[PDB]
Amino acid sequence: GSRVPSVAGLDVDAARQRLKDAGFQVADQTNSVNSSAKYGEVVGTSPSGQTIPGSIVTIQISNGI
Repeated sequence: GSRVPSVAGLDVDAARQRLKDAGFQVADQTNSVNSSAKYGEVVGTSPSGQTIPGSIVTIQISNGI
């Protein structure tokens, strides 16, 4: 089922649990970017909305604190 859940604004730990719930996988390499948001919050990810399982999904957060 190609339909990745939206975790934007949530925590990484939560976004990781969602993927596993949909039968998705989590990548080990992560990217952090500076912004006016709270570090640890997922604001940028590889997949968008509906994504098909089989590729690499990287979770990126915005560090502002």
